[PDB]
Amino acid sequence: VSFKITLTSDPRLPYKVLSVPESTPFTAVLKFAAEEFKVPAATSAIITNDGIGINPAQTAGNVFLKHGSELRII
Repeated sequence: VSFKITLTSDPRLPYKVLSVPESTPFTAVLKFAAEEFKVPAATSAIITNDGIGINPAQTAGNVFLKHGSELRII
């Protein structure tokens, strides 16, 4: 599965596209995205477009199924 993750704290709203196995934990996606954007992995969070936090203790496939592939990192 491909996630498009947008960093909102940079006003240009850069995004990265990440390819992740469905059964990989979403914790890994949060970590990778944080690394890609050079933001601290331990304080960062992935949210929906309404600002709701995604609990990363679930598979990437589950997150895609429930909330789609376009998310934001804060």
